[PDB]
Amino acid sequence: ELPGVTEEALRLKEAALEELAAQEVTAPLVPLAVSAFLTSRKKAAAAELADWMQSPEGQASSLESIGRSLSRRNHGRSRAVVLAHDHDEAIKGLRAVAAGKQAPNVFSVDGPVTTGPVWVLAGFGAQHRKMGKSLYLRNEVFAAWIEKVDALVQDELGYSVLELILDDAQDYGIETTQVTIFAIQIALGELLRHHGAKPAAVIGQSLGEAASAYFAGGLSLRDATRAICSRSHLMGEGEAMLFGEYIRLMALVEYSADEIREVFSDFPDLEVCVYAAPTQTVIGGPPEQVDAILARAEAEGKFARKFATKGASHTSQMDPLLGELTAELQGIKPTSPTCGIFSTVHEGRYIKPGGEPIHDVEYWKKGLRHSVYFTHGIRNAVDSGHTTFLELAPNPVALMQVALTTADAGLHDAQLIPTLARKQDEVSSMVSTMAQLYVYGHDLDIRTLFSRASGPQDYANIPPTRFK
Ligand SMILES: *S(O)(O)Oc1ccc(OCc2c(F)cc(-n3cnc(NS(C)(=O)=O)n3)cc2F)cc1
Ligand SMILES: OC[C@H]1O[C@@](CO)(O[C@H]2O[C@H](CO)[C@@H](O)[C@H](O)[C@H]2O)[C@@H](O)[C@@H]1O
Ligand SMILES: OC[C@H]1O[C@@](CO)(O[C@H]2O[C@H](CO)[C@@H](O)[C@H](O)[C@H]2O)[C@@H](O)[C@@H]1O
Ligand SMILES: OC[C@H]1O[C@@](CO)(O[C@H]2O[C@H](CO)[C@@H](O)[C@H](O)[C@H]2O)[C@@H](O)[C@@H]1O
Ligand SMILES: OC[C@H]1O[C@@](CO)(O[C@H]2O[C@H](CO)[C@@H](O)[C@H](O)[C@H]2O)[C@@H](O)[C@@H]1O
Ligand SMILES: OC[C@H]1O[C@@](CO)(O[C@H]2O[C@H](CO)[C@@H](O)[C@H](O)[C@H]2O)[C@@H](O)[C@@H]1O
Repeated sequence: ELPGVTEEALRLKEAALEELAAQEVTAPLVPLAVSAFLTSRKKAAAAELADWMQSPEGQASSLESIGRSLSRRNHGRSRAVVLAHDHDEAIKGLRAVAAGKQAPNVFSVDGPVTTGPVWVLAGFGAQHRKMGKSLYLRNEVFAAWIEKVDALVQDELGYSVLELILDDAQDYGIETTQVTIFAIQIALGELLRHHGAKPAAVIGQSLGEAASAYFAGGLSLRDATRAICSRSHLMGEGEAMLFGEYIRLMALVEYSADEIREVFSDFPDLEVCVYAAPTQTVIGGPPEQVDAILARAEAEGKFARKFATKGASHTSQMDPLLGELTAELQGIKPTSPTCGIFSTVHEGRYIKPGGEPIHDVEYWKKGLRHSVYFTHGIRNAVDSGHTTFLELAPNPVALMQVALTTADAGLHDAQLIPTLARKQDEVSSMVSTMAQLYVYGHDLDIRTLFSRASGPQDYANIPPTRFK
C-alpha cells in the first residue's frame, strides 16, 4: 500500500491539461513501413505507394490509416520507414526510399542488424525544466510508470517527483535531477517494452546505473529505487555543506586515459571521474589544480569545460558518505541478470545473462566512489558485435560520447537511437525511436504503434486491407 498521487500533483496536472487543451493541435508523426525480401522490390513498393498516395483516393486517406494498413503486411528482410506529418513528406520520403537516397525522415536497410541493442542509461547533463511533462500528459503507459516511481520515491524520501515534472516553476538540483531522470528512464524503458522491445544488454553511466540494474533484471524496481534515492540525497546534502577549501570541481578535458596518466604527474590531487570517450575524460579535484589542467588543455588547443558543482563524485570526497550509503541499502536483494551487462563500475567488463548477481551494497559504494569506465564498456560492446545503442534520457547526451567510441573502434555506421530531447515533440520522438528499432530488425511490434481499428475508414485501400 504505497502513497498515492499527491493533491498538489493533481492540481498541477489539471492546470497543465488546460494549458494543453487550449493549444494548437499539431500534426502527429506517422510511421510508414515498406519491406521486401529484396531491396530492389522494396524500392518498387515504395514507388508504388508514392504513386497511389499521389492519386485522389490516396490523398483522401489519412496518414494514420495508410500506416495502419502497412503495419499489417508481412515484414521482410529489407526494410524502410518514412516518418511523415502529411502526404507531401510521405511521398517525398518514399521517393527517396525508391531512389536509394537519404532523407532526414527516412531509414532504409538491406537487412536486419546482427546483434541486439544496448540500452544506455546515463543522465548527467540531460535535465531541463519541463523534462518528461509532455509525454506524461499524453501517454497513458509512460504516465503509469512515472506514477509508480513517484509512489516509491515518495515513500523513500518523502516528496513527489511528479510535482517537479508538472510544475513549470520548479527546476532540478543535485538530488532531484537524479531521482527524476531515473523515473523518466524507468518509464521510457517500460513504454518501449510495452510495444515489444527489450535490451540485449545494458550499460550505465554514474546516475543511470540504478535504472540499468532494473532493466538488466539485477534488482526489483523497489531496490533500484532505493539505490538511486540513497545516492542522490547523500550527494545533494553533502555537496551543500561544501565551502571554501573543501570544494572540489569537476571538468571535461580533451585528454585520453593515457594522456591523463602523464598529465596528472603535475597535479597530485586530481582523480578521474568518468572515462567518457577515447579523448574525453572527466576529472575532479581541488579548484586550483582543476583550473591549471584546464589552462594546460586550452594552451595545447584541447577543449575543456568546468561543470557546475561544489563536489566531485567518483573521487575520494565521497568517502564520508559510504558508511551511511551502506546502512541505507541494507536489505536490497540482488538477482541474476536477465540480459547482458557492460559494467562501467567494474572497469567496463561484461556479465552474461544468468550470471551471478553483481548489484550488492558494495557495488553501489564502488560506483559512487570510483571512476566510471564508460568508453571501455562501449568499446567492449562494439568489439563483441553490438552496433545499436539506444539511450533512455530526456536529452541524448551520452549518445555523443558513444559515437566517439564507436567511430574510434572502427565501427563507422552504428545505430545511435535517441529517445527524448528538449524542443522535440516527445510523442514524435518516441515514434521515431520505435520506427528505427523496426527498420533494423530489433524486437518491436510495429502493429502496436496504431490504435485498434474500429471501422473500415481506419484502413486504406491498399494491400493487405483492400476493400472487396
Ligand atoms: S555522475 O554523478 O552523474 O558523474 C558524471 C557523469 C558524466 C559526466 O559527463 C557527461 C558529459 C560528457 F562526458 C561530455 C560532455 N561534453 C562533450 N562535449 C561538450 N561540450 S564542448 C566544450 O565541446 O562544446 N560537453 C558533456 C557531459 F555532460 C559528468 C559527471
Ligand atoms: O499552466 C499555465 C497557467 O496555470 C497557472 C494557474 O492558472 O499556474 C499553474 O501552472 C504553473 C505552471 O506549471 C504552476 O507553476 C502553478 O502553480 C499552477 O497554478 C498560471 O499561473 C499559468 O500561466
Ligand atoms: O599539499 C601541498 C602540495 O599540494 C599542492 C599541489 O598543487 O597543493 C594543494 O594543497 C594545498 C594544501 O596544502 C591546497 O591549499 C591547494 O588548494 C591544493 O591544490 C602544493 O601546494 C604542493 O605540491
Ligand atoms: O583566450 C586566448 C586563448 O583561447 C584560444 C582557444 O582556446 O584562442 C582563441 O582566442 C584568441 C584570442 O582572441 C584567438 O586569436 C583564437 O583564434 C581563438 O580561438 C587559445 O589559442 C588562446 O591561448
Ligand atoms: O597569451 C598567450 C597567447 O599569446 C600568443 C601570441 O599571441 O603566444 C605568446 O605566448 C605564448 C605563451 O603562452 C608563447 O609560447 C608564444 O611564443 C607567444 O607568442 C598566443 O599564441 C597565445 O594564445
Ligand atoms: O522479422 C521479424 C522481426 O521483425 C520485428 C520488428 O523488427 O517485428 C515485425 O515482424 C512481426 C512479424 O514477424 C510483426 O508481428 C511485427 O508487427 C513487426 O514489427 C521483430 O519484432 C521481429 O522479431
